[PDB]
Amino acid sequence: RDFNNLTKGLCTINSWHIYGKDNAVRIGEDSDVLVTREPYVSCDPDECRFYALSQGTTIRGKHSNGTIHDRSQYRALISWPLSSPPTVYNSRVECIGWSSTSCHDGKTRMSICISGPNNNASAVIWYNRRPVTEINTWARNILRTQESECVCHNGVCPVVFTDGSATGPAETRIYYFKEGKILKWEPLAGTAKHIEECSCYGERAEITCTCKDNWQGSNRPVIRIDPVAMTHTSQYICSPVLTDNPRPNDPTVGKCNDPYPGNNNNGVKGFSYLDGVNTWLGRTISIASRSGYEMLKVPNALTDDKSKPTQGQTIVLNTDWSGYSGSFMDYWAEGECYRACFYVELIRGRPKEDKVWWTSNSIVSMCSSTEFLGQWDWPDGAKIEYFL
Amino acid sequence: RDFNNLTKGLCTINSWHIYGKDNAVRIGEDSDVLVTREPYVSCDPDECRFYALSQGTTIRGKHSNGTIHDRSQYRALISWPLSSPPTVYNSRVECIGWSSTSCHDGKTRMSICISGPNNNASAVIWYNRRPVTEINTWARNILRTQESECVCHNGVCPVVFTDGSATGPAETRIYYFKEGKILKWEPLAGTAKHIEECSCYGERAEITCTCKDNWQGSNRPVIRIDPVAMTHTSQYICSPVLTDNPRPNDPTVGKCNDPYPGNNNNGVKGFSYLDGVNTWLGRTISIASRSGYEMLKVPNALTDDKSKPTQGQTIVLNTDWSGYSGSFMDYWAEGECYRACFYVELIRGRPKEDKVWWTSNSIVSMCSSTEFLGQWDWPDGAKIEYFL
Amino acid sequence: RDFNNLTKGLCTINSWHIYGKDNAVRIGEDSDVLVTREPYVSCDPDECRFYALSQGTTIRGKHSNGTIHDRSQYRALISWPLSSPPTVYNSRVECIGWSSTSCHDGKTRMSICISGPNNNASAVIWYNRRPVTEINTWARNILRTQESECVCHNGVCPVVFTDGSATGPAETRIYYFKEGKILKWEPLAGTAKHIEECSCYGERAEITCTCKDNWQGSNRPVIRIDPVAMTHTSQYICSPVLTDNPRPNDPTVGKCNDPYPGNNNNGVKGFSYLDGVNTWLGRTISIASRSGYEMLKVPNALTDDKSKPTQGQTIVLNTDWSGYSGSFMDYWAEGECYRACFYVELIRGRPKEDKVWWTSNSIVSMCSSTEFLGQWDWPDGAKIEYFL
Amino acid sequence: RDFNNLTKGLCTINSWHIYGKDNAVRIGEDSDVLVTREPYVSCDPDECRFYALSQGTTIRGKHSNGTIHDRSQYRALISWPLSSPPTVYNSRVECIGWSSTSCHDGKTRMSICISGPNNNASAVIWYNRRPVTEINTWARNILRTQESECVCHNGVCPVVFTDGSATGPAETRIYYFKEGKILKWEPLAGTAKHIEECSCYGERAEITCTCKDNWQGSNRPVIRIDPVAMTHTSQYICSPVLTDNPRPNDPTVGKCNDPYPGNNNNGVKGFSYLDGVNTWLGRTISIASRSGYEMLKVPNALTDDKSKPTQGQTIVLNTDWSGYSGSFMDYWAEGECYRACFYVELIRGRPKEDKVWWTSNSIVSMCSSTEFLGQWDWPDGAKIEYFL
Ligand SMILES: *[C@@H]1O[C@H](CO)[C@@H](O[C@@H]2O[C@H](CO)[C@@H](O[C@@H]3O[C@H](CO[C@H]4O[C@H](CO)[C@@H](O)[C@H](O)[C@@H]4O)[C@@H](O)[C@H](O[C@H]4O[C@H](CO)[C@@H](O)[C@H](O)[C@@H]4O[C@H]4O[C@H](CO)[C@@H](O)[C@H](O)[C@@H]4O[C@H]4O[C@H](CO)[C@@H](O)[C@H](O)[C@@H]4O)[C@@H]3O)[C@H](O)[C@H]2NC(C)=O)[C@H](O)[C@H]1NC(C)=O
Ligand SMILES: *[C@@H]1O[C@H](CO)[C@@H](O[C@@H]2O[C@H](CO)[C@@H](O[C@@H]3O[C@H](CO[C@H]4O[C@H](CO)[C@@H](O)[C@H](O)[C@@H]4O)[C@@H](O)[C@H](O[C@H]4O[C@H](CO)[C@@H](O)[C@H](O)[C@@H]4O[C@H]4O[C@H](CO)[C@@H](O)[C@H](O)[C@@H]4O[C@H]4O[C@H](CO)[C@@H](O)[C@H](O)[C@@H]4O)[C@@H]3O)[C@H](O)[C@H]2NC(C)=O)[C@H](O)[C@H]1NC(C)=O
Ligand SMILES: *[C@@H]1O[C@H](CO)[C@@H](O[C@@H]2O[C@H](CO)[C@@H](O[C@@H]3O[C@H](CO[C@H]4O[C@H](CO)[C@@H](O)[C@H](O)[C@@H]4O)[C@@H](O)[C@H](O[C@H]4O[C@H](CO)[C@@H](O)[C@H](O)[C@@H]4O[C@H]4O[C@H](CO)[C@@H](O)[C@H](O)[C@@H]4O[C@H]4O[C@H](CO)[C@@H](O)[C@H](O)[C@@H]4O)[C@@H]3O)[C@H](O)[C@H]2NC(C)=O)[C@H](O)[C@H]1NC(C)=O
Ligand SMILES: *[C@@H]1O[C@H](CO)[C@@H](O[C@@H]2O[C@H](CO)[C@@H](O[C@@H]3O[C@H](CO[C@H]4O[C@H](CO)[C@@H](O)[C@H](O)[C@@H]4O)[C@@H](O)[C@H](O[C@H]4O[C@H](CO)[C@@H](O)[C@H](O)[C@@H]4O[C@H]4O[C@H](CO)[C@@H](O)[C@H](O)[C@@H]4O[C@H]4O[C@H](CO)[C@@H](O)[C@H](O)[C@@H]4O)[C@@H]3O)[C@H](O)[C@H]2NC(C)=O)[C@H](O)[C@H]1NC(C)=O
Ligand SMILES: CC(=O)N[C@H]1[C@H]([C@H](O)[C@H](O)CO)O[C@@](O)(C(=O)O)C[C@@H]1O
Ligand SMILES: CC(=O)N[C@H]1[C@H]([C@H](O)[C@H](O)CO)O[C@@](O)(C(=O)O)C[C@@H]1O
Ligand SMILES: CC(=O)N[C@H]1[C@H]([C@H](O)[C@H](O)CO)O[C@@](O)(C(=O)O)C[C@@H]1O
Ligand SMILES: CC(=O)N[C@H]1[C@H]([C@H](O)[C@H](O)CO)O[C@@](O)(C(=O)O)C[C@@H]1O
Ligand SMILES: CC(=O)N[C@H]1[C@H]([C@H](O)[C@H](O)CO)O[C@@](O)(C(=O)O)C[C@@H]1O
Ligand SMILES: CC(=O)N[C@H]1[C@H]([C@H](O)[C@H](O)CO)O[C@@](O)(C(=O)O)C[C@@H]1O
Ligand SMILES: CC(=O)N[C@H]1[C@H]([C@H](O)[C@H](O)CO)O[C@@](O)(C(=O)O)C[C@@H]1O
Ligand SMILES: [Ca+2]
Ligand SMILES: [Ca+2]
Ligand SMILES: [Ca+2]
Ligand SMILES: [Ca+2]
Ligand SMILES: [Ca+2]
Repeated sequence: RDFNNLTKGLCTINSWHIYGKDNAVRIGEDSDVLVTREPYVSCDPDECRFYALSQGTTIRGKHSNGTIHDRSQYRALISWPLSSPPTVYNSRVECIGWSSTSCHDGKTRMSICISGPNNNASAVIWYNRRPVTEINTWARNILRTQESECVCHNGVCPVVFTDGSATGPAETRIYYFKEGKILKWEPLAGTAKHIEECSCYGERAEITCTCKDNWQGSNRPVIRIDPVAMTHTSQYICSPVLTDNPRPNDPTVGKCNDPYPGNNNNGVKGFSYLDGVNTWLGRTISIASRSGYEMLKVPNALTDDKSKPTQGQTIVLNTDWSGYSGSFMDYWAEGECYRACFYVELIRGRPKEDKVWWTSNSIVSMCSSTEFLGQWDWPDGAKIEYFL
Repeated sequence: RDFNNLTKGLCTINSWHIYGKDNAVRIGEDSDVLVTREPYVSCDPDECRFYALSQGTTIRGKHSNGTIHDRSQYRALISWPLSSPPTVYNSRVECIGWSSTSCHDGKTRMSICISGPNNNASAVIWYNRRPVTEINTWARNILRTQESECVCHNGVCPVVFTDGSATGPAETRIYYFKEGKILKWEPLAGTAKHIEECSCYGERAEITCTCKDNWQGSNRPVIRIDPVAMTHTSQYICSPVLTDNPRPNDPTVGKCNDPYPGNNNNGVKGFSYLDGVNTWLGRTISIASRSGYEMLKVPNALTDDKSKPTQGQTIVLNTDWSGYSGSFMDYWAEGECYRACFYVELIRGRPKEDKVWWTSNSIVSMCSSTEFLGQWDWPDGAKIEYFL
Repeated sequence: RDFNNLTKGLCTINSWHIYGKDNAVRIGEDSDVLVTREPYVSCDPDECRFYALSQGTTIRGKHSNGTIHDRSQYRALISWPLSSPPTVYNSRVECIGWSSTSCHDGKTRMSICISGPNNNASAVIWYNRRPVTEINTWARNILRTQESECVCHNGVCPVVFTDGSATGPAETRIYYFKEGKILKWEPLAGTAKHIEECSCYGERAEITCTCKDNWQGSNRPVIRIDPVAMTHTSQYICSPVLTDNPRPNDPTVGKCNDPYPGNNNNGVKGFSYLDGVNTWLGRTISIASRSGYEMLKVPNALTDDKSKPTQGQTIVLNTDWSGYSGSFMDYWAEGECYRACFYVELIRGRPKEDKVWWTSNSIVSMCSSTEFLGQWDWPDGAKIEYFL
Repeated sequence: RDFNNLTKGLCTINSWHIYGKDNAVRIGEDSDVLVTREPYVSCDPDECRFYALSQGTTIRGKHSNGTIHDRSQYRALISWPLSSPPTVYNSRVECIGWSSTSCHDGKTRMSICISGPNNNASAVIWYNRRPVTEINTWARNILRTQESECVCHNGVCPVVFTDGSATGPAETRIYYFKEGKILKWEPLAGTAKHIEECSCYGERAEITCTCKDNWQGSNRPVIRIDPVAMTHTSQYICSPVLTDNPRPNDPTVGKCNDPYPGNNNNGVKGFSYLDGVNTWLGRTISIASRSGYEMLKVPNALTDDKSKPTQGQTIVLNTDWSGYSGSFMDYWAEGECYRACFYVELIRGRPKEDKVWWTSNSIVSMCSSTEFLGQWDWPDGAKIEYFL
């Protein structure tokens, strides 16, 4: 109809209720489910759907051997109905590639997929299900993007890309698209020293992205964007409650403008909702691997370098595998506020469960409640032994 | 369009004709059919569909082992086209949980799913396919609901929940929702001593629910609701024709305001159509197990404590497995009256057929005819031996 | 929109072109295809679809054992997209039963399914996907109907039913339905001595049905209906070119008002287009079994007792299995005339191919061309050996 | 809405970006994917889809044995969502036959399928999903058509057919259809000596077809059509950069009006975009077999007999199997120009990979970019060993 505008503020998050779960690996043990990783959730004005990067093979299929690899000519961004598994028969390909983002602007959807060899990748920006714009690699070192939805405001949908090293400074750019066309792009500015896989959400005409500093930071970099002025800033979450993985143990004081040290060249896509006292951080329970998942209310995490938790909720037990996590919200829901939501990728297979030759995942996702709801833990649920 | 209003009375029930049957277990022996239980049927203004609680695995899948259990993080309310089986590819997830209800108000649908551990469950009420309201467990003992459709009148859709003991008094509440929002809730009132899994239908601005007294009653409790005044009453079906299971043999006089004794802490979801002489009771043929199924015309069953059958119809032979049963009607059908319908869950597998490690079911459903139609029996139809 | 009226005459049939073929048995050797028999084709104003009676099991499924039987509680009328196979995932159940008919009146569709034991069957007439009317068996001996589409004119859709003996006189009735409601019914009149499984088509406000005299006739009975006056007549195809099966060899003179003798208590559903010189007869090539299929132009077959062929077209070689055949036309096609179409059921399995324990079929269908097209033969195409 | 008119010129082709890829053979190793060959892509005003000729069997199905053969009664033109594989459950049959073409005129789609024995084939032209016209074989020797989309202008959609020898002069005709009806047909004129399987595209009210001279030419014949005057001409691509296969090595001077000699009675469907300096040629890398694939910018290829490459892009490595290739464009995309696109059939199985008894393929397709994008190679991706 008309372009959506971020006119609401976030609803108060007093807990998280269950939103969607596809049990993909369980069901896929005996049905035609595509192998995936790097999933997310994204809404249209009339429907919310699960997204991910297919590996172009079923889990039980012999071609599942080797799916631990991240980039191949057989991956594609696919979307499918909420809480269903990604099957060969119900999955809709948005675009071909090994890194992606997607978001609805209120009128139609924009999806971006990057493909190519490491030194010659290119992104093709689709809008209304047609290719419109293409962008060639600028640093010739794995052009890559969000792996979760972008956010739009009055037709302007900013997207964060990174090209260059994963273990040293790289070239991050913020592109501002409108109807699949480039209105403007900036180089990364601010104090964030390395940016990868940003998780974004918007409220009151401002887009907040919680990303990952793969190079040095165990605290997360944050990019805040003004989609009207088409400008941005960057810093790190000040809080001592560190949210990357692997990471060192929590200190008592964090860092606001530098990576918090202790772990180099590694990390996991994550997210956060930074809204003063209504601030919640997501993170794996384990400091060593993508194991477990919890949400922690850390008032003023973004700006208070001594902020510690005041409430929390376990999403996945530390005895269960987790993975990537990101933000999304239904901007077309009724009501006076935007209800914060997120998903957790539940990785199964390699490298942690190597008795199988594949790597895939399932999705669990929650949204906020103003009530103080009881908690449950939500594991993938599959028995690897069955696949043997 | 506009909210539906219960303006018609029930059609005269002179017999029951076949409405839908999915033959899920038969077909699922060699195709991707989800394991389910707790099914029901519910209509939208333009389509009627089968509903049930998936177990998050196919019947032939190895994860089917253990599906006798009622609550896990892998269940979800799914709906699928009428008389089709619940397949991985055609099933639509309404919400995640292990207990549910759902109904269309004329404009859009409201679905409710409860999930959680036993001592910390929570219900999330979805409307127009979006989460709108959440309710935390109030007795910390398996918050649970209908397991069949709710009914709406002018936007108001009452739902019956129970939290607390299954073998002693519990806390039953009647919530009145409008557009997924809580307008009001009452504690159970009346003479019913325990309420679980209510089967409801509406006619002439009144909603009648035939539930189950798991604690002591072999006769069924009945809750009648006025969705305008948003008030209700409760009592038991007076009739000596006892309809729970297991149950003692039929007496010659029943009980109107107390559970009819003889069987404690057990039962099965059931239903009835209470409409003076146009009254029909459904029940298993066996008094010991969920075996067989029949419909009995028992004039004035609700208010006559000596009422006995005047006509009847066998639905399932006593040599075939049955299970839960509930009411639904197509409130958007043409004509001057509402045609009473019901479904019977045909349970296969554990605990009765333990040569297999799973428990699932198929659905058979009928609606009333003003004709006096010949009868057939409708079994599940699957041979367990094939699954061995 | 508005009810369709049969205002056109038939197009000149100079040959038959290929219309649809699903290759169901071939494909079903390795995919989830439902076992069927008694198929047909029927159009809506915006789409034409394949129909048949499912057996409630896949072909490869173990429950396929025993599908040679005609009536069970596991059958249902299902429809699916043109030329696709009937799969568990794309098949839409119209109604539950073991004998059926269906037709679109221009506004919406009416489907009829009969179910029950032999001595207590009942038909339930659905309209706009809702049950509207029910008719109980009147002779208590396998109430049965067309097994192909009915035809409508100004909302009136006549249907032919038979109840009683298959090897002696029976009670055939012609029901005239409008919006699923019975406007009137007549007993069979005319000279036809036994009627079963009528194949109908309409043109210029008249409906012609070519049926089967199971009792004594090797020539086909024909019922012509006036859907305005709601009256009909009956006789046999006069032609010596006999079209039932099994049958005696062709004589030089046929019978207009009596069954042509030589074969008792047997036959196959068939059809014809009776339009003066533009008359075409369909029949198996074999006089002994449902083997092969051909179309023969027999000018004035209906009224000329010495009429013999003037042109012809082989549809299926005598070295391939055939089966039932019936008429349908797209009454919503563009142009000045109705293009005659028909389908042939290609039966595979029992009783002829008994190395397998099942019986199913595929569908091949053609429509007329005003050109004189070259011919091909269209077999099922499956190798039974693969199923062993 | 209104008939589409070719009012735009082609966009400048500076490179090719990835558009769609279905990975059909990989996925089909463990899922219900139909065996195909002769694929293409074609757009409607609201969606672009993959097309191909099914073999009427799954790849893993036993009936896949023998699919190396080109014509059988089990083939059909099927279409399915872009970048999905052709599965039994998501494939839509357009028409039955072993040679086809299809195109949307802006209002609705016209699809053509030819079926029959070699000496008696016939084409049936469908429009708006209904059969409208039929054309009988005129030379009684494998009536055949494009195997890629046709193009329309103001309701007029020209199609190129060939009937007669594959190794000597044949009878090629250009039919001009409007709403499935024949407006006019011409015999082939110009200097092309043999025409088969034309790949067409339209721009500025002119349709260009790059076909194949199976008899003698290693350079490609080109037919240019004026869909208003309904007239055409023909010649060969002048360029020494030969694009058929097998073929001799490239000379330094080509032929404009005669087949370039060196290879008789063989070839592969191919295409080109002839637009002055904005000219690009597609061809297999190997001169001996359907191996590899590349795009070469050959300015003025059509008219310059010494034209050689000025830029290029590898699509498939010479160490990977390729096959047919053809043109299509989204005539309903936004913007001021038509973006050239093409697909490459990636053949797997027989005759090159004979350890399996089947022959099928997957599809890879690209479209032009005005950017100079980095290149990747796009193989089928399946391991034949897995099918053993
Ligand atoms: C039914 O449902 C309800 C609703 O969910 C249940 O009630 C909930 O229960 C939760 C568990 O108790 C509770 O969550 C906790 O909240 C704490 C905050 O509240 C407390 O402190 C505040 C502030 O003073 C008080 O106001 C309040 O009254 C409480 O006393 C959090 O602090 C908890 O998180 C910390 O503990 C968990 C383990 O339990 C860690 O996994 C988590 O990471 C936190 O601790 C680590 O991090 C901090 C910060 O740096 C460190 O200080 C600390 O030592 C830990 O550090 C180590 O571990 C991390 C992680 O592995 C590692 O990285 C680091 O290096 C160190 O190794 C927790 O979130 C809910 O708030 C509460 N909800 C409500 C509404 O009440 C109820 O129990 C259920 N009922 C039943 C019957 O089961
Ligand atoms: C073709 O189709 C038609 C249409 O369906 C067929 O006709 C139908 O046939 C049905 C079977 O006969 C018939 O159903 C019965 O109706 C009885 C009522 O009618 C009779 O009584 C009235 C009232 O006086 C008369 O007016 C009327 O003329 C009849 O005489 C019911 O009473 C029957 O139900 C009871 O029996 C069945 C077993 O047959 C039990 O399963 C059922 O539970 C009922 O009996 C139990 O319950 C009562 C009440 O408390 C007890 O008194 C009794 O002893 C039984 O109790 C034991 O069993 C229960 C259940 O297991 C247990 O819990 C308890 O503790 C005890 O152990 C029955 O419903 C249809 O009405 C009739 N329909 C029509 C339209 O005519 C026709 O036959 C078919 N044709 C062919 C050729 O097959
Ligand atoms: C390319 O395509 C074209 C287009 O299809 C091909 O041309 C077609 O070829 C067809 C086969 O020749 C042909 O079909 C035949 O038409 C005959 C009628 O035409 C002839 O007679 C008329 C009338 O005098 C002449 O005007 C005309 O010029 C012809 O001479 C039919 O009579 C044929 O049917 C009979 O034969 C077939 C076997 O071939 C039987 O299966 C069929 O049942 C008919 O014969 C039985 O029935 C009659 C009637 O009672 C009996 O008299 C007769 O003895 C047979 O009876 C026995 O068999 C039956 C059936 O099993 C059994 O029940 C009975 O008891 C007995 O046992 C046939 O239909 C097309 O018309 C023709 N089309 C066109 C447009 O030309 C062309 O050849 C192809 N090209 C190539 C290169 O292949
Ligand atoms: C990241 O991405 C970018 C973007 O893609 C990469 O850059 C691209 O790199 C491509 C490969 O180098 C390049 O493609 C080539 O373009 C050549 C034309 O450019 C050159 O010449 C022009 C004209 O003078 C100059 O202006 C320009 O500066 C260049 O110098 C083509 O000529 C190339 O094609 C020929 O070679 C390939 C093998 O490499 C053959 O397969 C192809 O068929 C061509 O050669 C055959 O055909 C010709 C013509 O008849 C014969 O003369 C020749 O001998 C060959 O003939 C034999 O082989 C054929 C085929 O098998 C057979 O039939 C015949 O009988 C003989 O046996 C080639 O197309 C892109 O243009 C370039 N793109 C851009 C934008 O720069 C970049 O490298 C990537 N980065 C990294 C780090 O990898
Ligand atoms: C799913 C799981 O087993 N997680 C466990 C992980 C992994 O075993 C290792 O991190 C793999 O290296 O290790 C822990 O010690 C941890 O990190 O807290 C315990 C946790 O329960
Ligand atoms: C929420 C829940 O667990 N419901 C379960 C109920 C309760 O156990 C009883 O109502 C006792 O409260 O009964 C079942 O076990 C049963 O009888 O088949 C199935 C059902 O899933
Ligand atoms: C499907 C079935 O076999 N049902 C039978 C059941 C079960 O065997 C037991 O109730 C299981 O405990 O038992 C009966 O004695 C009964 O209750 O009337 C007979 C009935 O035919
Ligand atoms: C209702 C019914 O059973 N119809 C069956 C009829 C009747 O048996 C005959 O018409 C005798 O009346 O014929 C079949 O057996 C047959 O010949 O293939 C199939 C069909 O299903
Ligand atoms: C498919 C097939 O094999 N059909 C053959 C049939 C059957 O073998 C028997 O009729 C079965 O009884 O028999 C014929 O003699 C015939 O009737 O004309 C030859 C025909 O080719
Ligand atoms: C109608 C038809 O059979 N077309 C076939 C053509 C013809 O054989 C050649 O064009 C010679 O005319 O070529 C193929 O065999 C091929 O080369 O892969 C495939 C295709 O199906
Ligand atoms: C996929 C593949 O293996 N292609 C190879 C082909 C085939 O082996 C033969 O052409 C089959 O005859 O042969 C080459 O010599 C060539 O033609 O350039 C090398 C190329 O790498
Ligand atoms: Ca399978
Ligand atoms: Ca890091
Ligand atoms: Ca009880
Ligand atoms: Ca007969
Ligand atoms: Ca050639």
